[PDB]
Amino acid sequence: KVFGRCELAAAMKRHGLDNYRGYSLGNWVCAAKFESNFNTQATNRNTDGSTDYGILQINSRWWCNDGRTPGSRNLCNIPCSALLSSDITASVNCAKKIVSDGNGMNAWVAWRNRCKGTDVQAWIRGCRL
Ligand SMILES: [Cl-]
Ligand SMILES: [Cl-]
Ligand SMILES: [Cl-]
Ligand code: NA
Repeated sequence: KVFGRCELAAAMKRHGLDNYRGYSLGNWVCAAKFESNFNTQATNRNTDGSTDYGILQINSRWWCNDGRTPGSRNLCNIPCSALLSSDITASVNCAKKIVSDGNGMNAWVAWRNRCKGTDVQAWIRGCRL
């Protein structure tokens, strides 16, 4: 599923991401835009052999099991394929564990390089929330 901007904002707010660990909703929408272009089915392979999955590009070396990343830790206790669903619940629940890990949203390289320090409220402007 490819979300619309406001549709994704509303879904993330319903799943408790707005101001989660102090990160306003615009931060999460911005991260999803540049990680996946709002596409729940996005996958990308990393140089170390791990793969990133879903709307927030969660990595198989630490967070989910894809059966082909040796020595991976599966900290969200899910198959990585569950992160590609049109239902974003699994991605949101795992993202909450990632952002609580000590480094905040800096875990998402696209957020650090393209969202951090910008006017992220622009990403929810006009939305009925
Ligand atoms: Cl915001
Ligand atoms: Cl990740
Ligand atoms: Cl933080
Ligand atoms: Na893993």
